[PDB]
Amino acid sequence: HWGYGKHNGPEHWHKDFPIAKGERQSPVDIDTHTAKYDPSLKPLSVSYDQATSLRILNNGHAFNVEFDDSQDKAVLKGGPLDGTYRLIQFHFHWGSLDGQGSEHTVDKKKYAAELHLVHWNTKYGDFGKAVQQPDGLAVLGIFLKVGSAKPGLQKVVDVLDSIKTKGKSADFTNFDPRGLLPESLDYWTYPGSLTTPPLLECVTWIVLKEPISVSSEQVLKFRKLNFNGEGEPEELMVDNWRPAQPLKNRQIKASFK
Ligand SMILES: O=C(O)Cc1cccc([N+](=O)[O-])c1
Ligand code: NI
Ligand code: NI
Repeated sequence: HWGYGKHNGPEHWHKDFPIAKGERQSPVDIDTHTAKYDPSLKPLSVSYDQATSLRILNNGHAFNVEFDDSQDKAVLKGGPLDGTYRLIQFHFHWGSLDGQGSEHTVDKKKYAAELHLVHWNTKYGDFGKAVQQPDGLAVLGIFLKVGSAKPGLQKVVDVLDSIKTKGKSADFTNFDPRGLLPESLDYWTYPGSLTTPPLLECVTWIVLKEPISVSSEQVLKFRKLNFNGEGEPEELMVDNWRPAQPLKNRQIKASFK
C-alpha cells in the first residue's frame, strides 16, 4: 500500500519491488550537454487522427485518459522504435507547487508537470504481455510549464471535478490528444521503466525537448484531485512524481543537434 508519502513513497518501493534498484529505472535527469546526437534515429511519426478516447479514471495515484486500443487507431512509430506502438492512455505527474512536478529533469530543472502518452508494441498483442518485454512500451513524455493556457487541455481540466476521488470514472469521448503536443518533435530517448510499482523495465522513453505551456489555473485544478476514495479523509493528489534515478550504464540520445 504504496504511495508518495514519507511512509510509503519512492524511497520504500524497493522492499516490495526489488527492481526499484535495477539497471534501467526511470525517470532520470537529462544532461543536455552529455546526450549525444544520433543520426541513426529514423524520423518520429505520431498518427493520432483516428484516436478514440473512451473514459477518464482516477486510479488513486493519477488520472488516466483511456483510448480504444483494439485497432491501430492512434499509433507511434519511427524515432528509436522498431515496429508500431498503439496508444492506450495518457496521464500526468504534477507537483504541489509550480517549481516541481515533473519526473524527468533537464539539467536538474524540474517542470511543473509532465504528460505521458503510453503506447504498447503491437507485436505483443496486448498491453499486459507488452509490459513483460524490454521493448514493450513507448512513452512519449512532454513537459508542462506554467504560462499561457493550453486550449486543448481545458476539456480534461473541466471534467476533473467528476472524478475527484479514487475509483471514479467518467465518459470522455471525442478528445483529440493532438491538442496536447508542442510544435517540435525533437526528442531525447533512452531505455527505462515504469515509474510506479511494479517498476517494470519495459519502456523506451521519448522525451520531447519543447515544453507545452499551461495556465496556473489549469494546474491548480489537477491539485484539487484526491488520492483517497470517497468517504475517506482528504489527501490532495499532488507530488505524484518519482524523483530521478541513477543513469547506470545508459546513454541518452538526442534526435537533434
Ligand atoms: O510510469 C508511470 O506513470 C506509472 C504507470 C503505471 C502503470 C501503468 C502505466 N502505464 O504506463 O499504463 C504507467
Ligand atoms: Ni499496496
Ligand atoms: Ni507516467
